[PDB]
Amino acid sequence: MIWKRKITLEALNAMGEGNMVGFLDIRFEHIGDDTLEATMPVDSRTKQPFGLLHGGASVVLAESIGSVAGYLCTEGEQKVVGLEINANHVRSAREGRVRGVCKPLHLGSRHQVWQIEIFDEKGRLCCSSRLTTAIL
Amino acid sequence: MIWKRKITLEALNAMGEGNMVGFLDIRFEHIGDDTLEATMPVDSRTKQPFGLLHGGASVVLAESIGSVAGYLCTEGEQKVVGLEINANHVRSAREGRVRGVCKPLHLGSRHQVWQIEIFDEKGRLCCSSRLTTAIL
Ligand SMILES: CC(C)(COP(=O)(O)OP(=O)(O)OC[C@H]1O[C@@H](n2cnc3c(N)ncnc32)[C@H](O)[C@@H]1OP(=O)(O)O)[C@@H](O)C(=O)NCCC(=O)NCCSCC(=O)c1ccccc1
Ligand SMILES: CC(C)(COP(=O)(O)OP(=O)(O)OC[C@H]1O[C@@H](n2cnc3c(N)ncnc32)[C@H](O)[C@@H]1OP(=O)(O)O)[C@@H](O)C(=O)NCCC(=O)NCCSCC(=O)c1ccccc1
Repeated sequence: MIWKRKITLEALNAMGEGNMVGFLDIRFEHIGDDTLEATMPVDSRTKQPFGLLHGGASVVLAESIGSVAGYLCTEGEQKVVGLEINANHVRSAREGRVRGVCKPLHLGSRHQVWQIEIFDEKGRLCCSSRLTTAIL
Repeated sequence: MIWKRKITLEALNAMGEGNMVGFLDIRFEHIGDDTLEATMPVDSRTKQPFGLLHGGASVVLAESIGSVAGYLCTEGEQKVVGLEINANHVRSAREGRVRGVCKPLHLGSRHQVWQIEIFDEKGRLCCSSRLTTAIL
């Protein structure tokens, strides 16, 4: 396992309460040995004015999963913040929930790089994102 | 002026009602002859679990301002969608509202590139973002 912190899904989902993660109903659904996965609804809270998933909402999902995964790969009072993030919106979404899957590209002593792919309910890729974190 | 559509600030702000823009109290505040500006609160809707503005929330603001400016530089039934986005989180925001200022880097026939800088209430740069759009 890449993780250094041991956390439960329930405890992970409690982290979002009362901040942006909870307000968008981002739910962590699986902690793998080297992956982290969360879903997010496509509705009035996450759509742009023309009925599509907001490109920024996909990025909120990516930065949420990658930063939390980043945090879980540190120990003690180390913190992890997003330093640079980028994304390509390859397909639009309109309804249902999208699913983000995050895996590590680099786990360094001072920086990390995460890949997050976001899929719709038919399993089609909608967003491909890379997040670089700084360990403080 | 770079705009091809004539829209009022009130009409711009009406676009966000019932979607993510309205949900987050993103408010368009100024249309320049070649800049667009909007603000966004740093609060429970936009913070990450450790009290900072969520890096994804900055990107929601950037993609919101950039995509609308992009749309205003097209005409009739032309649509504008975000294609690629990247952002540098150079300083944390913690309170008040942040202000995004959007300027064109490239305005093309089938694509645009927008620069959006996001400042805190003390005028310090917190996020610097670039959005690439596709015109459909
Ligand atoms: C350091 C990065 C960026 C972040 O991860 P991180 O968490 O921060 O650090 P890591 O723990 O993962 O350890 C990584 C390595 O860094 C070293 N080190 C760490 N801290 C220090 C330190 N305080 N002091 C000294 N060394 C330090 C380690 O010893 C380790 O070394 P090694 O590899 O020999 O075992 C890491 O991802 C990286 O090296 N990316 C490749 C960058 C690249 O090749 N870019 C392209 C080329 S440069 C641009 C260009 O083209 C150019 C053109 C013209 C002119 C000029 C330039
Ligand atoms: C500290 C960074 C990363 C590097 O700084 P740098 O390269 O050296 O550049 P500067 O020298 O200009 O420093 C600038 C200011 O930072 C201060 N400072 C320096 N070191 C520390 C420190 N150890 N502690 C505290 N402050 C420190 C400096 O003193 C200076 O302050 P000042 O001038 O007033 O005295 C800086 O770029 C930054 O904070 N970016 C924002 C990251 C961000 O908010 N991402 C989004 C949120 S996290 C992801 C997320 O959404 C998420 C979601 C779900 C779950 C979890 C998460």
